[PDB]
Formats: sequence, C-alpha cells, structure tokens
Amino acid sequence: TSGSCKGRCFELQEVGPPDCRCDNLCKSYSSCCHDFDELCLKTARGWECTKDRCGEVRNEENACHCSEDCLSRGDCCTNYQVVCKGESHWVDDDCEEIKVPECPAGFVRPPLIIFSVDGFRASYMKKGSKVMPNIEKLRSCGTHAPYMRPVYPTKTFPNLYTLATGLYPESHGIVGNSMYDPVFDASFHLRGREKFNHRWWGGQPLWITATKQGVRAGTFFWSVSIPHERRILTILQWLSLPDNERPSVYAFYSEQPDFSGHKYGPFGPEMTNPLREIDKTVGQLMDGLKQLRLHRCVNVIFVGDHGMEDVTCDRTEFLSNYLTNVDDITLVPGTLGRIRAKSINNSKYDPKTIIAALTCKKPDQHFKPYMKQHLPKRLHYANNRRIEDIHLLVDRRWHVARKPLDVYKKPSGKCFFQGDHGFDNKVNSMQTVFVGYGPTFKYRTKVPPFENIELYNVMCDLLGLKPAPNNGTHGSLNHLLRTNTFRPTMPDEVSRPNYPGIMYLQSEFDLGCTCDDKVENKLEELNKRLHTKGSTKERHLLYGRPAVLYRTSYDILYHTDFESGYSEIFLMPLWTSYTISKQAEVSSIPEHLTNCVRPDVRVSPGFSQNCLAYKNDKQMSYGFLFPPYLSSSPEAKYDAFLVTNMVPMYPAFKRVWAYFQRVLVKKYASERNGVNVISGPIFDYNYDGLRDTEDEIKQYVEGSSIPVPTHYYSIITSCLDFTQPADKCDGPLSVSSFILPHRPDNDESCNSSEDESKWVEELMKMHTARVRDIEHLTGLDFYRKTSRSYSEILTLKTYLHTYESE
Ligand SMILES: *[C@@H]1O[C@H](CO)[C@@H](O[C@@H]2O[C@H](CO)[C@@H](O[C@@H]3O[C@H](CO[C@H]4O[C@H](CO[C@H]5O[C@H](CO)[C@@H](O)[C@H](O)[C@@H]5O)[C@@H](O)[C@H](O[C@H]5O[C@H](CO)[C@@H](O)[C@H](O)[C@@H]5O[C@H]5O[C@H](CO)[C@@H](O)[C@H](O)[C@@H]5O)[C@@H]4O)[C@@H](O)[C@H](O[C@H]4O[C@H](CO)[C@@H](O)[C@H](O)[C@@H]4O[C@H]4O[C@H](CO)[C@@H](O)[C@H](O)[C@@H]4O)[C@@H]3O)[C@H](O)[C@H]2NC(C)=O)[C@H](O)[C@H]1NC(C)=O
Ligand SMILES: CC(=O)N1CCN(c2ccc3ncn(CC(=O)N(C)Cc4ccc(C#N)c(Cl)c4)c(=O)c3c2)CC1
Ligand SMILES: [Ca+2]
Ligand SMILES: [Cl-]
Ligand SMILES: [K+]
Ligand code: NA
Repeated sequence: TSGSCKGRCFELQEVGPPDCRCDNLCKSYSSCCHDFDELCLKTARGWECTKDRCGEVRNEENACHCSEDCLSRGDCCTNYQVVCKGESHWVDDDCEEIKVPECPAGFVRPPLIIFSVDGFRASYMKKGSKVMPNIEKLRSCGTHAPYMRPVYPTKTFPNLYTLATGLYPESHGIVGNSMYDPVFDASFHLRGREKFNHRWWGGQPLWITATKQGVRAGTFFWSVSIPHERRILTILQWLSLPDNERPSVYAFYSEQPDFSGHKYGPFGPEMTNPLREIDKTVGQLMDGLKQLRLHRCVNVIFVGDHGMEDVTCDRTEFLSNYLTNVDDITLVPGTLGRIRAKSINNSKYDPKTIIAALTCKKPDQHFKPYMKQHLPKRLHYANNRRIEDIHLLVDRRWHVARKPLDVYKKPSGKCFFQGDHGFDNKVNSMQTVFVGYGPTFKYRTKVPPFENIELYNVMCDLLGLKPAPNNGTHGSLNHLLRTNTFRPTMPDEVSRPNYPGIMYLQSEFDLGCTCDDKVENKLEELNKRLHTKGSTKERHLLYGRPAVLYRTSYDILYHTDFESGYSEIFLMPLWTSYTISKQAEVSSIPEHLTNCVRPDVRVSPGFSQNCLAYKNDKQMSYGFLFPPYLSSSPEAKYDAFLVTNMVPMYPAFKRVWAYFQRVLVKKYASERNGVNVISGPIFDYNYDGLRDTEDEIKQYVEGSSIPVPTHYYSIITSCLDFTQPADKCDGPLSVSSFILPHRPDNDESCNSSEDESKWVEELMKMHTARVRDIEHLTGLDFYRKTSRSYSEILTLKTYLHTYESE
C-alpha cells in the first residue's frame, strides 16, 4: 500500500507487504505504489525521436530520450540512432550470417528473447508478408518452420504455459482458459485473481529452470495495461543492467493479432493494421538491440500460441436440442465442450445416458462426444482431475453451447465475434508460427513443422541449462541449431530376449484350440527350419528389433513372413514386425482354416493363451497381429494362426482391424513402394499415456489371465524416396502410425453401418499418432538399427501424419 517506486521502476524482484510493488505485474494485482504511473509509465512526447529532439537536454519526464547521454543511460527511443546519428533501421540492413556471437564485454552467454504473439496463424507469414518487413526478415534470414503445431486445446493459457514448460496441459495443469478444479472447488479464468494462485500452475517453467541453475530470468507474464512500446523499452533497459544484475532470458508478449482476430475473423480487412503494428514493435526491438550492439549477440524466438478460425454465433450447436434434462449439466462451452454434473456428488447423474443422447443424433452434427479416455491419444488430454469425463470435440468453424440464452444476449442477440480458436490441434487454421534468429540458430534455414512441446528443451540448450523432465524429445530439434550442447543417445535396453527353440510336444497343450493342419519332402524341410531360426529376419525386421525399456520376460519368435517379441507376462506379442512389398498378393483365409488356432511348440502351455477362454467370453473374440491375408505362400499361412500371434478383439473392433489388414496394408504398400509394419497391443487403463504395469489391468478375457488391450497400434515405415522399395532404402525414412481405441462398439463412427470402405480409414486418420506416443505407451524403443543419424531418427519419431490439406 505505502512507499514509492523512485529508483525501482520495473524492478526484477517482487516485494511482499508492507511494501507496495514496482515490478511488471503490479498493475495486475492493483498493488503498485501510488507513484508508479508517474515514474514508471511515462508517455510524454511519445515513443520516437524527431530531428528537433536530437541532442536535446535530458528531460526526465519524457517517455524515452534523444539526449546525448541516452545510450549510456540505456533509455534512448529505439529510433534514436536512425534519426539522430545517421544509422539505418535494422530491417534495411542486408542479412549477414551470424557465425559467432558478437556480444559486448561482460556478456557471459547470448541472451534469449522470446517474442510471443497471441493468435498468430501460420498462414499470416505468407498472406501478410507485404505488411511485415521486420518479421519477414527474421523469417528468411534465420531458421523457420512452415508452421508449428500447438497443443490441445488450442487456447492461449494452455499453449503459453506449454511453451514455458515443455509439458502437455494434462501435466502442467493449465487444461483450458477456463477450468474448474473439484478438489479446490474453485474456477480459474483469464480475468480475475484466482489465476494468480500458484496452486494451478505445475511443472517447472523456463524462468524457474534458469534461476535454479544460476541464470537470471523473471516470469514471462505482462500486465495488459502496460503498452507495447513500454514493454520493449523495459526489456532494453534491463539489457543495460550491470553484468551481475542483468537477466539472460526475456519475454515480450503481444495480445495481437488475437484480440482483433476474434472481432474480425482471421482475414478480416481490419486485420492488416494489427499485423503492421506487431511488425513495427519487432522493428523497435531490433533497432533497440542494434543501438546496444546486441543485434548479432541475442537469440530471438518469434513464436505464436495458436491460430484463428472463422466462427460466428449462428454456427452454434445447442445441447438443449439434444438433452431433455439440460439443467442437470454444467458445460464449459465454445470451440471445445467439457460436461460435468451441475450438482457435485449427485448419485443419479449418468454420463452414459448423456453420451448416448449426444451420439450421432443429427446427420450434419458439428460435434462428437467422447469419454476423455477415448479421445485420440495424440491429444494427450485426459490425465488431470480438471478435465471433465465427458468431452465434446467441436468441428472447426463451430461452437457448442448449453442453451440459446447463453449465446443470444438481451435485447435481441447481435453477434460481434467472427473468429475463435481452441479446436483439435491438427486443424490447419489452428497452426501457428516459429522463427529463430541469432548466433545459435541456423542461417537461412527451413525446418519441418514441429510441436510446441519441443521448444522448452531447445530454449534450455540456448541458455546452457539442463531441462527439467518434460514431454519434448530432446535432440529432435537439434537440426534448428548451429551449435548443439545436447548429444542425444539411445536408451539402454533393460530386458534381453529369450530365443526359444522347439521345446514342447503337441500333446502337452490343452488349449481347447483346433486347426485343420495335418494335411500334406526334403527340400522345403531345411528351408522351414532356416525361417524359424531367423533367415528372413533382415527382410521383416528392417530397423533392428525394438528395445524393451523395462523389466520383463519375453521371447523372439521368427517366421517366414513376420518376427515378433512375445511377452510371457501378457501372453501376447509386445510387437509384431513384417514387410509387405509393392508386389505382394492378398489372399483369403481358406474355408478349412476359418477357426484355426495352433499351439506354438516353442512356448510353454503355461505361457500361452487358450481358445476356451474366448469361447466362454461371450463379448470377446480374437484377431491376429500378423495378418493371414498377407501370407507369402499357403504353407507360410499356417504360421499366422499360431496361438502366439493371437490377440483379444471385440467383434466391433475386428471390423476395423480386418479392413486395415486385408485392404489398407496392401494399399499403403502399393502407394509407398512397400511398407514395413510393426503392430501390437497397448494397455493404458489409467489413461496417463504410459505403459501399464500388469497390476493396473482392469479387464481380462473371461476366466483367464489374458489381459485386454485398451488400444492397438501400428507403425508403418517406408523409404522417403519412394522410387526405392521399403526393404532397399538407402536414405531417410517416411512413417505414419496410429493408436486405435479397442472399443466394443463403433459409436464413434456415425457411418459404421456402411461398408468399412466408407468409415474405417476416417477413424484411423483421426487416431494418427507419433512413434514417440507409442513408445511411451509400450516401453519400447524403435529404429535402433538404421543408417541414419540419431537426431534424424528422433525427428522421425516425433513426426505426426495429420491428413490435412495445404
Ligand atoms: C510428460 O512429462 C511429464 C514430466 O516428466 C510426465 O509426468 C511425470 O510422470 C511421472 C510418472 O507418472 C510422475 O511421477 C510421479 O511423481 C509423484 C510426485 O509428484 C509430485 O512431485 C513432482 C516432482 O516435483 C519436483 O520436481 C519438479 C521438476 O519438474 C518441480 O517443478 C517441483 O516443484 C518439485 O521440485 C511434481 O512434478 C508433481 O506435479 C504434479 O502434481 C502437482 C500437484 O497435484 C500438479 O501441480 C502438477 O501439474 C503435476 O500434476 C500432474 O502429474 C500428477 C502425477 O504426479 C497427476 O496426478 C496430475 O493429474 C497431473 O498430470 C507432484 O507435485 C510421485 O509420488 C510418484 O511416485 C509414486 O507412484 C509410482 C508409481 O507410479 C511409484 O513408483 C512410487 O513409489 C510412488 O508410489 C506411492 O505413491 C502413490 C500415490 O502417488 C501410491 O498409489 C502408492 O501406493 C505409493 O505409496 C511418481 O513418481 C511425475 O509427477 C510427472 N510430472 C509431472 C510434471 O506431471 C508425463 O508422464 C509425460 N507424459 C507422457 C505422455 O509421456
Ligand atoms: C505461475 C506463476 O508464476 N504465477 C501465476 C500467474 N500469475 C500472474 C500474475 C499476473 C498476471 N498478469 C497478467 N497476465 C496476463 C498475461 O501475462 N498474459 C496474457 C501473457 C502470458 C505470458 C506468459 C504466459 C506463460 N507461461 C502466460 Cl500463460 C500468459 C497473467 O497471466 C498473470 C499471471 C503470476 C504468478
Ligand atoms: Ca498407463
Ligand atoms: Cl477452455
Ligand atoms: K467369444
Ligand atoms: Na456407429
């Protein structure tokens, strides 16, 4: 309450009561000293030097200075050298490679300045290029991606705090712009004081990582009323502090273009000016750095949080059109929906009835309901008590609301928003920007699109920090950097495989299985043993066997057409690997073999599944990981019916799996010039995105110890140069992968009553995944043996095939 900001303007360490505050957040708290506006928010004469001000006598009342002592004081207007000393604007200088940091004496490391822009959609870089010369120079001279993928939901606070932490929102806890925490019994909103409480904010953001390791860094937050020109001048003044006091990491935040984009839509004619204004702010920063002789010293990152889509009030779905009992729910509305019971601890609120009432009710329905554990695993949006059990994924360009009165406000509801964001993070309009410029970034370099979760590790590298544990894959963005301080290495294999031979006679098994395999030589007798010993393994295991990164007991099983790693604990393969060439032939399962399952004489009865359990379980059927349809010969096809290739499958899911195996695998082999497929089960009953231990499994095949997978994955690899076949590729690889939910119905697919050709591939595309997602869910490590660099393989493992257009 009481005291003064004299000598304290934008102080870096925040003070507690009794003392009032003078730091860059005091306005948000209504806790600034009474003279903060007078001393710290000077506006007199605006932000630019003019010719008549050059060499003026210093007037301490001015916003910034054009007096001769201003460089020494560190408080010149940013254009001072241009107007008063014949210098050129940074933007007017030619791009010149920054091979080494060119820093003043006393600089122990290149500072990092993070320039974050709210709502800056990726395509602004092309579509607004004529009005953003400073930004276009950073982009073309530095390192840029064509776009950067935000996290879900594609909202401001979840994405900004992901930038700062390298964590998914479910881990850092900022799961939306609005949230309710049922343990706190409290709500977080963009406006208000509740968000000030540290209890909402988990993980370890960069400013804390830096400070713990002796690198000075304040928080990245800004009070909204502090104008942009003053934020830039404040950063430039901090950069003028003595070496022992000066931060090494800085954050500028702009509320634009998002603020205007909501009002005018992403490409409204009103959007040109906010793009020009952000560009001018970038120019002020670069000119100011150039004055301080820091423009070839500092690393600058120009980064957005999310993009912006066209969304209008008339494109609103109302839950009151679907639910008779809409007053029994609370909805977090908008470009996503989150539903919970209106009254806490209510015994007779049924999420299953709500889901049903919201499922495929109108043909053009513009949202889909999910239990959060059923959302695509790529969204990583479930493991937090602030995420409601019922989630509505809203179509791009749409909103969901509970009742019409929520949207059309009195008198009679006019709209007055035309843009919004928050949709699925694969949606093109939600993609945002990344540019890195400075001595540590590459020169004039384009990099592929990547996810914002990866940036925290890079920012730690840029500062010489060890990153806190996060969801980036450290090394996957080494290709952005001229000088890398991190050398990634493969995780050590924890469990070594057994390689069993023929150890059991047929009569030792009592599995209740049958197969018509007795029917029908010395030439093909040796060839069989060779195949069982691994003679075709270099064809079907193209990138080495996967490493198992936890303690377990498993066997490598070789066959003519496929190899597998068979878990004696889970009684099924952890992975099955097989290559299908462009020329491969699809065949049927012969009539006489429809219900064939065969004991595997390499694997004990005690470590085998059994057909009786499947007969008895009236809900559960089975399928096979290596598909019998893709056998190389009628004789090799018998290997596909081994009990060691069988996995539990609901009949509903078998429709999906059989279409993938019979139709799609061969299609991809045709289109990609062969594919290598690795398939397997995933168990994630606690929806944490991580491999379950055996004591976490909640469902088994009835009367057995056969665990039921929650999902089934495949990783489908080929040669990036598709003129070379998958099995003879000399260069970089191409991958697409999926994690399909193992569900007892196809309620997710509204067209599922149609032939699989009309709906299965759409479902698979929705559940596209990165190899890294499968690695977390399985405890396996892939691509152990390739001819490619490890950094390149880490980039491959973070790739997501999105299926969007351009
Ligand atoms: C994405 O990356 C992240 C980060 O690597 C991955 O998330 C990590 O996942 C780990 C495994 O699940 C998990 O380990 C837990 O940790 C428990 C301790 O957790 C607290 O302390 C953490 C460390 O804090 C310190 O270091 C950090 C540096 O990062 C500093 O910032 C801190 O200030 C500290 O110095 C802390 O990060 C963690 O934060 C969570 O909880 C906070 C308060 O609720 C939230 O504010 C915050 O947002 C985090 O919330 C997330 O994570 C929790 C789970 O921790 C989750 O519930 C939330 O929904 C949200 O997702 C805490 O403050 C530790 O007790 C655990 O050990 C128990 O379980 C294991 C078995 O799983 C046993 O081996 C062990 O013996 C022990 O068992 C005993 O206790 C059990 C009950 O806990 C009991 O049932 C049992 O019977 C036993 O008695 C375990 O190690 C990390 O916490 C987690 N980190 C984060 C930030 O989320 C994530 O998995 C990656 N995702 C993917 C898909 O790969
Ligand atoms: C964790 C912690 O140290 N806390 C909790 C938050 N507290 C706090 C106190 C005051 C504030 N004034 C203003 N704004 C608005 C704002 O800063 N924007 C919109 C930009 C922005 C920048 C970086 C991140 C990031 N990362 C985020 Cl998400 C948002 C606040 O968000 C704000 C927050 C400070 C103490
Ligand atoms: Ca799990
Ligand atoms: Cl939200
Ligand atoms: K059955
Ligand atoms: Na359906």
